[PDB]
Amino acid sequence: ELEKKIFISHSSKDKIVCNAFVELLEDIGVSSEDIIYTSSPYHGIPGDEDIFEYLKKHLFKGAYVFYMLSDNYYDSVYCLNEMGATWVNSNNCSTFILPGFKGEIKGVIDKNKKAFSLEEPIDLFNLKEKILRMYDLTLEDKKWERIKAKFNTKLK
Amino acid sequence: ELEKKIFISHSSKDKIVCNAFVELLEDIGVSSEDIIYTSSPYHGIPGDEDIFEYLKKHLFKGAYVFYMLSDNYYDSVYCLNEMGATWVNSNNCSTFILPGFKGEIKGVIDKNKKAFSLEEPIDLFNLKEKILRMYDLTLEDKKWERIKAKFNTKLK
Amino acid sequence: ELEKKIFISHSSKDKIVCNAFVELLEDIGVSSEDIIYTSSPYHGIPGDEDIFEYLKKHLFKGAYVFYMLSDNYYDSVYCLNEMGATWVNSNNCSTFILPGFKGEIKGVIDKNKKAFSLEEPIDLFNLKEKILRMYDLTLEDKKWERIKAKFNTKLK
Amino acid sequence: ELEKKIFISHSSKDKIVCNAFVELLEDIGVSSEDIIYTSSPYHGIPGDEDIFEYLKKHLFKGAYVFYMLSDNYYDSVYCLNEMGATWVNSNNCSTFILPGFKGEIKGVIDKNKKAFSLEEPIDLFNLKEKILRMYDLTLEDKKWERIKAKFNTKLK
Amino acid sequence: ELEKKIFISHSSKDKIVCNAFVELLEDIGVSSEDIIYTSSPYHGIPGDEDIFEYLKKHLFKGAYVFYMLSDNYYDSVYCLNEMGATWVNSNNCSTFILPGFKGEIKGVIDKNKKAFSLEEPIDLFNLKEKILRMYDLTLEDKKWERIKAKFNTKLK
Amino acid sequence: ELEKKIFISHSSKDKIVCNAFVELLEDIGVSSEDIIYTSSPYHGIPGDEDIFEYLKKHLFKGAYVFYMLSDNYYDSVYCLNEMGATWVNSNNCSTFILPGFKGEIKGVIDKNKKAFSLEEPIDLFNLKEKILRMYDLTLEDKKWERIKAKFNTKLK
Amino acid sequence: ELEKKIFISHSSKDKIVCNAFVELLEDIGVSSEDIIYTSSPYHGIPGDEDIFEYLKKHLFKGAYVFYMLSDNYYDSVYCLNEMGATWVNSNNCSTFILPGFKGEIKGVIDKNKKAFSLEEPIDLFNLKEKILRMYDLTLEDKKWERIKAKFNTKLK
Amino acid sequence: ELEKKIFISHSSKDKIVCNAFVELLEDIGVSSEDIIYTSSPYHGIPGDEDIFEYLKKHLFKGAYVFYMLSDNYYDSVYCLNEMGATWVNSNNCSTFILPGFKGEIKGVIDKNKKAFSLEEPIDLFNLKEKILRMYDLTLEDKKWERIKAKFNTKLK
Amino acid sequence: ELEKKIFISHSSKDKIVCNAFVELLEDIGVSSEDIIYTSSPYHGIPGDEDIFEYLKKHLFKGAYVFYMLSDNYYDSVYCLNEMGATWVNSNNCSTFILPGFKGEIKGVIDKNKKAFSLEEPIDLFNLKEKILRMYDLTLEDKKWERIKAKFNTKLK
Amino acid sequence: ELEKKIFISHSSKDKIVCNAFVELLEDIGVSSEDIIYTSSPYHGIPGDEDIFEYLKKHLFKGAYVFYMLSDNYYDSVYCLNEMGATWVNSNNCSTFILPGFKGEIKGVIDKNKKAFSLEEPIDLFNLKEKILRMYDLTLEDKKWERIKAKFNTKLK
Repeated sequence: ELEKKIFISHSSKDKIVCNAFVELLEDIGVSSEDIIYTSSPYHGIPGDEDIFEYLKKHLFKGAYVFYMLSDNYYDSVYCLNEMGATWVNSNNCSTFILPGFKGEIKGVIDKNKKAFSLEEPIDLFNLKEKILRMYDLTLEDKKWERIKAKFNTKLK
Repeated sequence: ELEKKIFISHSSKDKIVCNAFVELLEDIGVSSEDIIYTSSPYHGIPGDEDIFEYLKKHLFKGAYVFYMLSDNYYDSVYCLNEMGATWVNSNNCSTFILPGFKGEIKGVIDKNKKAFSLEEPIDLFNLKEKILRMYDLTLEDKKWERIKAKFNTKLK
Repeated sequence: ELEKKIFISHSSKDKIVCNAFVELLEDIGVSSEDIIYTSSPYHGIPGDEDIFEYLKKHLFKGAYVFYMLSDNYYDSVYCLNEMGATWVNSNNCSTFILPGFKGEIKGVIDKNKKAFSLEEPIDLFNLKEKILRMYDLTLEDKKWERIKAKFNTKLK
Repeated sequence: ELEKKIFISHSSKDKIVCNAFVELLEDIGVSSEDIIYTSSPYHGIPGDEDIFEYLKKHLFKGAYVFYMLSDNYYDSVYCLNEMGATWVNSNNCSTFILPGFKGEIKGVIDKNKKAFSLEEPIDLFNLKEKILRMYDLTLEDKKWERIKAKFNTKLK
Repeated sequence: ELEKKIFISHSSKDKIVCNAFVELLEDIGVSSEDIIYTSSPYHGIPGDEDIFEYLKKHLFKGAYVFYMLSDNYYDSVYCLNEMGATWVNSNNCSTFILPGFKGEIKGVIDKNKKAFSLEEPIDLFNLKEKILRMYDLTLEDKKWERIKAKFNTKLK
Repeated sequence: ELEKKIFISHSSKDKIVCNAFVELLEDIGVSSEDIIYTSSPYHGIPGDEDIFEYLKKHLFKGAYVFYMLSDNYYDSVYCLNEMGATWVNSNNCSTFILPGFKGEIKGVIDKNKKAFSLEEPIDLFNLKEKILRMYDLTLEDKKWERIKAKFNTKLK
Repeated sequence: ELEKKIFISHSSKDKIVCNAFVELLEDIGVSSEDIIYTSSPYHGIPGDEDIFEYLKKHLFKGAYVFYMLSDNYYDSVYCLNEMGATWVNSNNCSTFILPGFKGEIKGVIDKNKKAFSLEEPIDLFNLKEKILRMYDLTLEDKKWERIKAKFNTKLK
Repeated sequence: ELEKKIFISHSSKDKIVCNAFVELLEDIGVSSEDIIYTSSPYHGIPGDEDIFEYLKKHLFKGAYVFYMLSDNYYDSVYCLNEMGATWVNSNNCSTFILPGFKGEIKGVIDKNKKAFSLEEPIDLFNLKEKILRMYDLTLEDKKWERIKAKFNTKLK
Repeated sequence: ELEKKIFISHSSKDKIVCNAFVELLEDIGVSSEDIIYTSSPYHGIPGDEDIFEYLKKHLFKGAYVFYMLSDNYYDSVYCLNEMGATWVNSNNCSTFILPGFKGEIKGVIDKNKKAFSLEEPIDLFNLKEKILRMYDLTLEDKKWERIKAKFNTKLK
Repeated sequence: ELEKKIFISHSSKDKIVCNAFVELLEDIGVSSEDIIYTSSPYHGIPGDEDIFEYLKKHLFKGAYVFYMLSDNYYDSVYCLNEMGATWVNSNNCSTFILPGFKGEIKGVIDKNKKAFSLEEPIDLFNLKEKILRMYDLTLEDKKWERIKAKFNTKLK
């Protein structure tokens, strides 16, 4: 049912990079309602709602999970619980290596899967093509340079 | 399907105590084929079978999970992934406190549930009654004293 | 009986923010005879009445309670007694984090329920939508900007 | 329904005095299945049950609450929520000043009700007479001296 | 011809506020191919083109003009030349008082036409309604409370 | 006549352990007036009474005797005279090996009769069954796990 | 009458090996109430009973006697009187060489009868088959390997 | 074509353990013309033949590989080349941890596939059942005990 | 005649940036023969050839001249002479601000012509489009994301 | 199927020299979509693909393989597995001795096949001629001098 959503599994200590990533996803043309990002007031959890039950519903109905791996991802319990919850159900997933992560991919995640980096223009081009293939969208060159500049200046 | 099995989540650094615990169950009348303790040659994963897929089959089919909580259950990625896998599926659960766990319950595990201790005679009596109610068995007092003595000497 | 009334639980040291909040509630179109705010001469306890008997009569009848959670709310015996009363009675409840509060939600109040903030414009929009849905009201954009500006000026 | 049961409200930092008090309660002739002392393995919450739901049901049903007033009863949130819970429901109550407490009775508890001390023999005689009258029991003098000696030895 | 293209007359020392204003114009839904903001690489003069003939053609063709007046708009020969060209050609005009400008509207621009302030929620609401009516657009409140927050954060 | 009484022969140097033993009986359901223990103020000899005539009369009438055998029972004259009186009168008797005794059962006591240990849980279960069958009593497990814990902690 | 009961003749010094052998007998499926192992509390002599009269009655009624021949068996009187009592009555008997016994069989037990050593897998298989034939039981291979490993670990 | 053979990858420094393992395989009923153990004159490379072309043909045509993993297995280049050759060809394979190998699996062989240890009787029972199911053979319990004794003597 | 040939006018103290620029031009698909960059052994002046006459033969016949403007370009005597030689003949021209040039354009170069900066992705996109328009070439994205990366890594 | 592709086996510690060699391969005329160099983002494994199955398919389909033999090529397990895969599959092979390697050619690759050096002009000429004959290309000396200088500078 919810296969079209994008559950961005992350840590709260990676706020800025994940914010920039979500903003780029919006810029390419992803509807702002399809990103279940629980660290932004505009995609977070509705008020007067159960947090964990709200997450469980989305994970159970099937959501494209995004592991934004980093050191803090493996230092937080809830992130590993989410990894297990998406492993057992066999939800569509994808790994994203945040800058500065030189560690080992532990846990029950598929360790023999190629991860997406976010460090050089070719990486961003590959990610853009991935998203456009996923949601069947279209983007033009001038816009792509503008978005790339925005993302790069956000990280800096 | 596999609602009558027991999945003893644990850390391999707590091999001794858990061992005794599982043995206790077999004394009360739990068939040795129900426990899926994966740190004993007689209950572990059969040879030439994928480990993680084998565990996932049982967790997905609805094994009655036991959380053998301790300072090591929160310092192992696979145990937290197991916690997450049981959380999102709504598997029947039950907490257990290993001796010396003077700490806080974290993660998505129900923090307001009542845990079972394994220190005093009343604790073991309550656990025995729990298991007897679960599997619909009967026991005699003399057997119970023998089993309790065995368990206590094993822990020491 | 008193299901449609609002019992604004608060600490007397947060008078200004609660005054602005209740004034905004009235502005949106909530009749001033429903709000029960015992730090204002116009909603407080009538004269020649028993304070605690009046408050208990209102709570026991099912007043929709709002928790003005802040640092002074958890340093006031009477406020915690109101929290316990509404907890046991199972009254409809809603949490509101006053500006500047970054603590932990202790007590028997549901800790996994999402709280309403009062900092960004989106929080006030969500609060306005909640109130309009609750009381079946309507509002116009111009009035909304005027009310928001009034609230911001009051807090400033 | 639960008028006869005794709900011993207390703080977890007053375990020794409350243990002596509850043991004396049992000695006088009160069956241990009525006391709902929560810091005792033989009176606490059954395993696999919700803590707060259990306590809330017991209070809502009309348990005869006892206040163990001390310097820690007014430095513990949950105790004050219990106070408010028993205040709003109008449950039968009774104050008990633990030894060493010389403070002021705050909160919504009746401040003009006479409290029970636990220091001198006349206080224990009055408490014993209260319990015997409440539960319609009988006692003999020799047993009373033995119980008093046991209590005083426990406190020392 | 170029009647639907916004020409943004401004000084080069007020580039931050004009950048925020143009970004808001784009957010409401104004195509980036219309705004002519010669202090931005994505809206400025194409390379290998005459700087002044380009603006001369754009003004002569009838571009809607926005006067971003401030203390620098009256200290720049080129800005006053654009004002004169707009006055002589009788192009559609709209005034805009940048924050901090509390002076007289000199020159040949209509001193009786009402200006558009940008320093309060009602002003931004009026500007948004003006633009939506101008280009026959549509906007939703949930997006508006985010766009306004973006603008305020930029100006702050 | 006094067959229903119990005469606990012992040595004062074993005051502690013997004490606990007597209390255990009192918990099982033994009337406190049927235990003639001459080292506790509540069972000892009355005042203004001959110390030795009391014991002589009680032994003559046929009190059941429990030999608390230890290294001090064989280093105290009076204990040996009590053993001789029991032997000559042929009163019902039972041996009890206190923790620590590893010597030989000397004297005129029947050396072939099996003793009663008080070390392991099975020994306490056998003692409980003996007392229950002797005095025609009844007990419940939930209270036995508490009585045994009391005994063990007192001896500890 | 008691021909279905086992009587394990042995010396108290050879305790560990006999304990392991009795446990092996119990796991094979022999009721724990048939083995008469006086060095174990769970099969020993009931309290307040004549030791020698009890053993004499059990041997007179009839019982298989397993001679745990060893060096200490021929250095203890009571073992030799047990052997003589078995011989005179024509009780069914079996021999069981304990590890390390490289001496000569003496006394009145048939010196030509074949004994049951226990120091290799084949001996344990033969013993298991003998016991199964005796009591008409059934065993499975996996359980047999588990029991063999347990016994070997205990002897080690 | 040669899928019924058993290619036994190993290192020449593990001659004794692999010799015992191959002898056990033959004893269970595996024809000596199937095993291709290189370090034995009765299963080695026939004379006047290319050393490597023979193994190349056997691996290419299909052969059940037996990774006899150990420390010396990861210091021999040829062993790693055989590992790669069987990996790319998709050859049926199994893993066997030799005694004393405390390391971790590396290379391109499934690290999540369960292996067959050879330490305890249950491991040998599992291996025996595996082989019997593989080649559709039969065995007798006494024969199995003799074979296990021989293997243990060889390994000792 | 030589209108196709490019004539990169520069200063020898801007060697690195001009080298990177020429390499980018070559990568896009400009024949290495066309560029008349004189600071490279591969495009410079042949041997045994007059320098100034060789440059004049190209400037006179017509050649797209690129002005790599910088502080050093206005600090040399030959660069200004090339500027005048291309001004008098009216050869096709193009300006290029090398990074760090914050000065004012002087001389007889058209000072109202928009110049190509090289700092940000949009500038390089515009340059690429200009060159593709010039020489009628085609370039794919995956190649551009690599050529651009080469350029920035060289300039860094 | 993949006879016209190049697979470049190497260690990850010799990435600089292999990068220079691959750049030279592209310079000579080899299309960039034929070199499979997994240490470069532009030739590596596409994202969201199995790392090992991709190389397995490429090798199984018959990719021309170059062995970047060196000291680090014999300390890597994966390289020795690719060597075995090529040996068993009989893929076309070519050796390349990286600078500084003065050891023995072990493994299962032809030790009597002459290798290719990369340290003197004649070696690079031979490599260039080999590649040109392989792919049926053409090159000019004026370009060859620049390519050789580039390679030498890169290695320097």
